[PDB]
Amino acid sequence: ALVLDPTGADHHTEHRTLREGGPATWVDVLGVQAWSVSDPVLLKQLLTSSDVSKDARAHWPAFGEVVGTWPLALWVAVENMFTAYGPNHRKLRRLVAPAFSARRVDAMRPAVEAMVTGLVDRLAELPAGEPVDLRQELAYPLPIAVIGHLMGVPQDRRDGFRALVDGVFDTTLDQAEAQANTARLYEVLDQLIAAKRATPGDDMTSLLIAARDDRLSPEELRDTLLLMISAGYETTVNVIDQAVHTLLTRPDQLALVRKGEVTWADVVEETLRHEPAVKHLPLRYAVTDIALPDGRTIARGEPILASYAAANRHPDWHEDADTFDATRTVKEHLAFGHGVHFCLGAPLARMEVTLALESLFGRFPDLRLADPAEELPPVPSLISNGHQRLPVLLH
Ligand code: HEM
Ligand SMILES: c1ccc(-c2cnc[nH]2)cc1
Repeated sequence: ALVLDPTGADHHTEHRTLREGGPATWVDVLGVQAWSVSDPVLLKQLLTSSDVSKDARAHWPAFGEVVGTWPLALWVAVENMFTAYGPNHRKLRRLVAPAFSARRVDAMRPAVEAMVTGLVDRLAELPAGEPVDLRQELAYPLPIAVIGHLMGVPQDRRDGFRALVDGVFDTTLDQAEAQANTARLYEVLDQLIAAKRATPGDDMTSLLIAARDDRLSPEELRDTLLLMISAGYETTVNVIDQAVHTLLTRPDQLALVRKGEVTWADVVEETLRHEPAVKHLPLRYAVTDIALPDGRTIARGEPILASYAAANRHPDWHEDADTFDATRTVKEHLAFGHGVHFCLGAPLARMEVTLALESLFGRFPDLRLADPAEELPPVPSLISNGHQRLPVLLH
């Protein structure tokens, strides 16, 4: 099996290495072997087939053995829509879906714009001439403010999730370290639940608690909250990171926006295709034997790893796929998945990034990297795709 680098040191080379194996390749993900699939046609078929599942408990025979030794166990051990199959998935997703409907996201625009303006205004107060780490001053705080408002996370409890959600995506942690991070996360989650139970509000956390106190099990409640909070605290940060970094390293693209040839939305869509926030998605399983394009077989019970980043650059899908081009007529990508599990937060994330870009470049037209010659290393993760820091000069 091809061993995927847990430190995510060079994902671009990784894309090529994986695609070198054809539509699918047997790989090793921190000790677990699975079929990495990067052919978008095949991936879309697998993602819409009744023969593929995200329910490890029901469809992965090795689950019982893996759960105690795999550092990424939390990704497949939770009990929420992320690990549900069929009717159970429809049920667990429908409970949260309402908060992310088209009408709801549109209704949140004013609040999100205000949050964006506040963070950008703050940047404007920073000492002129001194470098600013945009990842820490804008990319990270915006998604947190949005999810906090939507989920109803008390202000005094927001910082507590930061290091823990980071741990969820830290694929360099060993089993013991991952287990400790997970325990700490459930602890702050239980505390949040207790606080919201005592003082409910007009938010999703309160609605979920209400559903559990009515069905919804104790595990489904905390695990659904874990999913929603983690999704809001990480991932979007990387899209903002990548979009800004691209515009600062590819001036022609920013000029296209200023000329009115492409929109901020177009830039976000190309960023999602070219440098998606989630490179690989653990994990799926074959409910029955599945034939691969080369005659090989994904045996019943074997894992399937959706390799979205590599797939978004597949040469039969997009021409000159490795080049960032916001003018592309065909903008489809798999950054949010495909099918019933399609990212529930997609519309909100898209709005967050488009608004952030507009406000940021609108306020600082001379924004630029603090040091273009400085190499910005990637976040140490096989899953998350972002820079450890994004040093810029506002004026
Ligand atoms: C507003 C912030 C976000 C929220 C609340 C959110 C929420 C969710 C939820 C609830 C799911 C599970 C859906 C299901 O299994 O039915 C999900 C899945 C997913 N999300 Fe997000 N998400 C957010 C941002 C993002 C971003 C920025 C990306 C990457 C550009 C992303 C990528 C994905 C992917 C790849 C999946 C899995 C698709 C699959 O099942 O293969 N999400 N998200
Ligand atoms: C665990 C599983 C999924 C997620 C996620 C979904 N969308 C963004 N992050 C975060 C933690």
